[PDB]
Amino acid sequence: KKYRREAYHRVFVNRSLAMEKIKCFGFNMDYTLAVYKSPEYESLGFELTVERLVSIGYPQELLSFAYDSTFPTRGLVFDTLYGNLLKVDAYGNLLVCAHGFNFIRGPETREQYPNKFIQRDDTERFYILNTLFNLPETYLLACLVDFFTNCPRYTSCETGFKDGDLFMSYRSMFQDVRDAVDWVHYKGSLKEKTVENLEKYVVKDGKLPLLLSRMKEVGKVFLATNSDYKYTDKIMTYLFDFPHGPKPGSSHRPWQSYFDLILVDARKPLFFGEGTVLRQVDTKTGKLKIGTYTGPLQHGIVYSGGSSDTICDLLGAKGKDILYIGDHIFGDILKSKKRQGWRTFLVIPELAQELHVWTDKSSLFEELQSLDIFLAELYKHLDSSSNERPDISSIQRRIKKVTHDMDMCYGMMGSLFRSGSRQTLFASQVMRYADLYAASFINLLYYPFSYLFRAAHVLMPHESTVEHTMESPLA
Amino acid sequence: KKYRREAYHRVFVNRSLAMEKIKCFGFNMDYTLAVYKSPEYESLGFELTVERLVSIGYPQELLSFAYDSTFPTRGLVFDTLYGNLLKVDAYGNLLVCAHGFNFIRGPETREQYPNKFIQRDDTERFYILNTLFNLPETYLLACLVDFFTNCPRYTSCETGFKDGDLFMSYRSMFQDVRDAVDWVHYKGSLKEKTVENLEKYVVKDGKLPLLLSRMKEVGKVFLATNSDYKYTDKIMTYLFDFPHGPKPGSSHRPWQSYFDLILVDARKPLFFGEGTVLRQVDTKTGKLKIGTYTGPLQHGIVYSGGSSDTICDLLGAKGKDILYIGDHIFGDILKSKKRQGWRTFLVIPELAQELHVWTDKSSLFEELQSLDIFLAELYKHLDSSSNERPDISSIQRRIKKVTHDMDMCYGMMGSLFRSGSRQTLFASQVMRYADLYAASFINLLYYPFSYLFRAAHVLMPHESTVEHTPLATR
Amino acid sequence: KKYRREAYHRVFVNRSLAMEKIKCFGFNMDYTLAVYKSPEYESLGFELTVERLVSIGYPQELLSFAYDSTFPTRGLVFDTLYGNLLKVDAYGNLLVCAHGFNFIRGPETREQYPNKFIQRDDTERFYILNTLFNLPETYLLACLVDFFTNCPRYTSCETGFKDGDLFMSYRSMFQDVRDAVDWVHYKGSLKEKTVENLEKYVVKDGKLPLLLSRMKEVGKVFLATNSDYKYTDKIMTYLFDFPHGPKPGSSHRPWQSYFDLILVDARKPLFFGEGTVLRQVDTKTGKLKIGTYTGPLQHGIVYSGGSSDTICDLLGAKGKDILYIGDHIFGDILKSKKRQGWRTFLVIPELAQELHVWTDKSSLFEELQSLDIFLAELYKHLDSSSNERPDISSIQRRIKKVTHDMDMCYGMMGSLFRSGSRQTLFASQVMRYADLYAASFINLLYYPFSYLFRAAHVLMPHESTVEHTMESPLA
Amino acid sequence: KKYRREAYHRVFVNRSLAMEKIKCFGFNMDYTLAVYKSPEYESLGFELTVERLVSIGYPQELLSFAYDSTFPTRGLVFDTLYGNLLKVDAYGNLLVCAHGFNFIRGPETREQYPNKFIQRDDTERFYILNTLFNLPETYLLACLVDFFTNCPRYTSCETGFKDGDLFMSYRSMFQDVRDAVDWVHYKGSLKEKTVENLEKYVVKDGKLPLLLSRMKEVGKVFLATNSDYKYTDKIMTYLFDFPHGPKPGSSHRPWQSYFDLILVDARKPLFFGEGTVLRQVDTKTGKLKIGTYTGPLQHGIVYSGGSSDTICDLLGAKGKDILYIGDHIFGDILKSKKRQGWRTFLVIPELAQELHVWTDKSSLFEELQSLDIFLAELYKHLDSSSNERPDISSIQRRIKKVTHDMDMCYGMMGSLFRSGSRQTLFASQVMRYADLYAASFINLLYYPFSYLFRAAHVLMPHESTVEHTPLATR
Ligand SMILES: [Mg+2]
Ligand SMILES: [Mg+2]
Ligand SMILES: [Mg+2]
Ligand SMILES: [Mg+2]
Repeated sequence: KKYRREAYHRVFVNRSLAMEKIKCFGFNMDYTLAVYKSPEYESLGFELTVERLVSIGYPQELLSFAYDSTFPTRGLVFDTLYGNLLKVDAYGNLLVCAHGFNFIRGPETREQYPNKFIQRDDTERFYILNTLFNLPETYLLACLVDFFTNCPRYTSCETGFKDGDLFMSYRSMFQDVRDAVDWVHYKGSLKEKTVENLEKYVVKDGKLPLLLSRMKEVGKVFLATNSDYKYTDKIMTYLFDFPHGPKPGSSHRPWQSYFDLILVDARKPLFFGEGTVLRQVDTKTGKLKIGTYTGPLQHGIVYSGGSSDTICDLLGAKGKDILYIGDHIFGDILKSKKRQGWRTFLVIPELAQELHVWTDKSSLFEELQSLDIFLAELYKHLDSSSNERPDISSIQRRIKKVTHDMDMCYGMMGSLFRSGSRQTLFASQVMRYADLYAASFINLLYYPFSYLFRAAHVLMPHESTVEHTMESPLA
Repeated sequence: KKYRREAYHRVFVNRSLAMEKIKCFGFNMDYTLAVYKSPEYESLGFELTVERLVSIGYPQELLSFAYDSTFPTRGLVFDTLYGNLLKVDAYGNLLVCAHGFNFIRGPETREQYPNKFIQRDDTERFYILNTLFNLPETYLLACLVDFFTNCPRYTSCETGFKDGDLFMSYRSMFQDVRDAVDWVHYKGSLKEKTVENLEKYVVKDGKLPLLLSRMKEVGKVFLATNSDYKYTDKIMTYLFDFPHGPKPGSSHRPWQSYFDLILVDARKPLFFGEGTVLRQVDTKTGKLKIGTYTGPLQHGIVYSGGSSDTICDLLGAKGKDILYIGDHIFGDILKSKKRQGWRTFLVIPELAQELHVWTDKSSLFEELQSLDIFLAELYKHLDSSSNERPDISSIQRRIKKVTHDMDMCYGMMGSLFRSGSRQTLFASQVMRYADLYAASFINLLYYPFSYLFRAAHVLMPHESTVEHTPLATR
Repeated sequence: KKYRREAYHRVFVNRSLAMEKIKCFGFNMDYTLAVYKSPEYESLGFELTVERLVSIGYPQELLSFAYDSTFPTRGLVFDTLYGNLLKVDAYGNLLVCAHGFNFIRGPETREQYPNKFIQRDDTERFYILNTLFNLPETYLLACLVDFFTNCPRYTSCETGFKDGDLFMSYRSMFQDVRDAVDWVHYKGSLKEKTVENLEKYVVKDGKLPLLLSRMKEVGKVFLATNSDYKYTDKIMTYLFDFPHGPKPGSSHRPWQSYFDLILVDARKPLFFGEGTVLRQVDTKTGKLKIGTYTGPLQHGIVYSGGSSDTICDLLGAKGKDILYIGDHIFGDILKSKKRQGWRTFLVIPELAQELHVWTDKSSLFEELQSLDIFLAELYKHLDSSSNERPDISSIQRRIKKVTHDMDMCYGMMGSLFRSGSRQTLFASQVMRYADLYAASFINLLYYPFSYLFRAAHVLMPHESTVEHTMESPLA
Repeated sequence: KKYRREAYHRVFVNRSLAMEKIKCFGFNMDYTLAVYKSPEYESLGFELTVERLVSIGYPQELLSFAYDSTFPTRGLVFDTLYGNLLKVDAYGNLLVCAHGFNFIRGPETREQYPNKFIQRDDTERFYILNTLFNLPETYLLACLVDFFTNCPRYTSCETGFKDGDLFMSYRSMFQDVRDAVDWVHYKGSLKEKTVENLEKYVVKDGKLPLLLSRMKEVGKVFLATNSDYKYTDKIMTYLFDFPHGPKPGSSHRPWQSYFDLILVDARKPLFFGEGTVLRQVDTKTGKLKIGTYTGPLQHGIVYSGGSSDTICDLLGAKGKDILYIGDHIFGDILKSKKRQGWRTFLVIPELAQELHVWTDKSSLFEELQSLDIFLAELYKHLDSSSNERPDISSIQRRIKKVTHDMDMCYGMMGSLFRSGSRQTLFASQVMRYADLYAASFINLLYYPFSYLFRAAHVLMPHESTVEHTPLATR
């Protein structure tokens, strides 16, 4: 039995990585350093989207919607043609299909998805609700479908609803939701009401300055956020407001002092390709300077826009010397660039409450391995030369009821990573994108900066189920 | 603790499937029912390929190439620009790079692959050697690159070789190979020289009729082959040449009696699309009837062309009622069609010899496992508080040396499924396409037709490494 | 001698077009139906951009800039690396190169453009000021380069200016201008001050309702603008405010009655590809309805967003039955679409004042054809067997001075279509994009709707200079 | 009213150029100094190409193809997907579409080209037959398409032809043609069979030495050829075989005496890039010296490889001081390099025979011109006020019939420069690349080296159709 950190502190390794060769730690801000509290933050976002939808003309019944965190799972696929929330596997196959709040079973899925299959490439048809900000709109969409479906004033249709002489399609409707969320995030009052009560909305943890401290003793540390500087200063100042610096008794110091480079208005994902013009920010006003200091790496400066390359020049680093910590899954379309890629630490908040299910619901996992063992015993001496057709309909039904019992410990749309046997599309892009992942980057605090992160083998069927311990010539 | 059949007998399960709901069993012919022997069939293909390249104008020194089955591994990617054979992962990442027979260590790869990544979505540059018929040209490609790179009279360049004034691009060369193979399969003598010594080139097992007789007992059985009839009828005849039928003591019967439906000239994968026009075959002349028997089905008939939907109408079955046994992996583009798709049994010959390494080298698997444990012990009481660098350099080189030895027990280009901690593009295409897999379809013989095939869970780093026993919690 | 309409009324034909086969006339609004008066509109745009640049920190001397229409020619290329306005030919060759207000001659161009050549594909380096709205920023850029170049406070550099410890590059500076223009057009007060005094800014012509009238007697007529509906209603109402309808004595009627389809918020050029969702507009509020009427072509409706295809369905038309009148040159990247392309009428306002030069400055054209004739006479009997090297330096100098005398009748950056011998890049895309062109679409008023628009041959050197009236076997 | 030389003697001017500033004259060899005779050299190439395709495996009926110089026109685009030869305009637009020898009228083109447009920026689909060496395969391509489409034993498809079971894509076929040509030029017998009857295949004119002797008098003259030396030295020798030197009565002298610099094996267009390594050639053995004479220049030397910049250093001249005479059009990608580029003289053989139509068919040009006038008269007093449809249908069909007759005076695929009111992709590539053009470089003989070459204005619809005599004015 090999030693492993306690489960809640671990950094999970998809591809091996020698920490010693890391010269730079980069940081996302939103949902990486600034972990927005849950359900509270989603409920805020949700409410501001409903109100904005009502002001543009939506029916007042929407004001009755209250966000329910137990419904959405991140990563779902909205089908703007059929108004369905879909949980797909890595290869496009349906796992969960719910219309509004109505969960469709296998046989009925074949009416609209005759081969239980969607074409995820059809960017026109489907929208992947991949991001922690997409959480409220995921519930909102089910709500609106559930509402209009059950409200007498409207007639339900394959692709939407009839409202007298009018027709709101699930696709027209989805765009309203999408635009409203954009409006809430940009011209709206989300960042306003967030800053006006940070205790309510943003987690504060005092190990965060400690961790960034030791990072800077052994490497360079930078920040590259998409939010403007006025919003960053407010959120970063609160994350560092303690009556002491990194360790207690020591003097507090500004948050800018924990970074060798600070960049705002990055404009990710375009940041990683050509970029934008590299600007510098007057920190007094939070407004761009007209000129821009170009030269060596001196501090006090806050850069705006730019590109991933620009960061690499200023820090004096090759790509693979940069570990980049964040909450987003940047597509494999930037990996193509002949530039050296950044290493990756992906933050997946869900991980915490799912590692809980995994350790506290062990009774259900055991009941599954029992029926599985028992089922293999009923066939132990059966082959193609066997008449016998055992009765396994009730034990097949029990396996059906216990995985669903297990599926529901995660939420109404199940685990983020799997549904029963199959891995979800989301876990597929986690494995493709992320060298390292965990629930918070703060888990880096429990590993020496000399650590060797040796990845685990993702075993194939013939690899997990046969141990290392005359043949037909067809083999 | 649970029961599993002998490792070499097992059908391995990717997605679950209940056999009692299987009503039709369909069969590929080449490399499925007719397992071609190895290395002999590769060598014959390789030698007819080289003859053809020499017939076209290539230097005589090629006649001295002989196949070496220990080099090639299925699934490699030839970079026509820089003339390399690559082993890529599922997401485009270089695992192994060899120019000719010269293996390129990580640092060097950064010259041509600065980011150790290829856009496998670039068919004008890369050609994925996916098929069992691609092993010879995988090696032939490496032979030629090594030859033209070490032959005194040719000069090496980034993208090909100078023959004096004249310049041959690895891409131009690859087309010559790629067409020479096409020629050997389609216009040359391969199919001909195979029939004339079938006992050298084709495996024969009496378990095959036995297994197909028990299928016809509980369902309909069909054959959907890309080969023509003159060839199919020769190869199948041999496969059924025993002085007895299915069980021993029993009168032998014709191979055609084992299939409720026989279709040749399928033009798969166009078969699964619009297809071609359904044609009936004159069993005698080995050629086409002017008409076709549409409507109902009756035995004695041999179809040509058609589509996968034609088979579903004639067999009277829905898509998921069909289990299709074969050796090719048809991409995800044929699933999209609003038809109900077939359940799949993929045949992976390599599996037999790869299941030997996994069991007969349990000494390297256990050495690596001990090295990992010892590594965990050296960092047990370390965190970001401590700033000590334990010396892992000895441990590390030993790891890299044992996994390369484990890698070489598979062959010169590693295991068909993985290279180290990383899965190949092949393995990922296998788990995308295949419901069930095994070294031969014959393994179905060891299972009842009432069997419940329950998928193996493909665990994640945070599921395989943790027991069931506020910046994160939000 | 063939008959031709008087020069100011003509529609110029690049590719032949049978008007009889046109079932639909489509319309741009901004700078097509709403011709913004010049210099007045450019001066407005220019002033609002300067003020916005000053509020973000530009030096107050800018408030002294006054727009001068005699400087810019549409279609120039800004080089964000060297801060130069460039007038290029179809193939990338320099014609005019001015830095600020300083016009560089041949030999000095080879310092920065050693082969008198730019790579127009380098979208990062160069910006093509192709559009009638880009006019103010074209002068503004020369101004800012001229300013900072000559102001003691700044030091001039190859790629910008030093301002103490700072460095404003011509590329950083260009982005400020570009963003400011965007700001003026969108969140700014351009559309506000335009609507608040339409007599000042938008031409009113009473033949415009007459022309749209006869169009609708013989075909369907539609409008597809990028401006929102509140702005369209204001501009279209003024264009149609006369105390009478199409012909005088007749009753005035609304502008919406001149159209079979009205579409706003098109989002060209994306309009011509996949598009956006097709919405419908509540004309009372100028705000989108929640649902959208789908069905046959009934009137009173005003559609929003959509796609070129959507228009084709509703009008019942194939692509080549649609003549589309506008002021923009849509790239050849939408021509690719397997969709049938629209026919094109390109509006080029400049055409009016340039056809003026062509007819009023005939004395200069004649002086050129004289020196040209005279020059060919000095060589009449000269061949490779000739010692004689005539003296043509003063007549070469006169040709240099008269084309420049001619070049300047167009403006400080010369004609829009040519500079001396060479055609400009702009005329190249005019010929590629436009089936028909003229100074206003209103010239359609002088052609019957049965007219055959037979295009003119663009003659090659060996075609214009040899008439229809023993050889070396090398030919 | 102004003076112009005889139409067949003229250098035509695209951009202006003053000859007295020309210090170096450079020469291409094949199709420039060595004008290959027509149709004979096309036929020889065509026949060796077909022999090679039959040697490889193509049906014997090909041996009955014979070249027809009246079909092909340079600049056509072969669509490998649908097997068509296309004549496109400058912006990608179909002017003429022929499948085999079947010409496709507008309406039919809309099946395969719904928008009568091709993305010529798609080299995997289209191949632009730009060069004088491409005429044979232009016709060969059409021959094969027509053959396989009308041969009883082959079946036609959208994208190729079935040979029974086996399927050949027009794209696969095109590679066979394209390489068979490559073979004939590079490994076969073309260069060989040309030397053995030079008086059949290569034009000879005594004006050539005369013209090159007057260049060496007022500037430096060099030769930069892609051919090797054994070939260049054979072809040039013949070009200078007269019982006298430049003027008559004067001692003949060697061809090498006419060039201050001779460079073979140029590998143009890589020549204009980084290039290859500069090599000296042993004049005797026809092979390479182990060294190279770097530094200064002296006569007697023959260079190999190098780059365009090497020539500028050795000749001691800047780019715009060089006028480069040749028959190829090197794309806009070589101009971008921050070097000073060469002034260009493009040689367009076709020009001679096309300047005959323009002058000897002045009857159709005048009929069309009258039809246009009459058309203008029928709409003179019409505006959008009048709603009368005059009958133009008679006039219109006559126009379409006379321009097709004017089109056919050029050949079966129209004029090399235009089709009707529209310029070809060829013409636009000519006015992009070429400073001066003419049917042969020989025409320079008819001009002083002090001459001012003044560009012809390429007028626009609003410049050619209007004399110098408020919705628009803003
Ligand atoms: Mg984020
Ligand atoms: Mg097969
Ligand atoms: Mg406009
Ligand atoms: Mg040549």
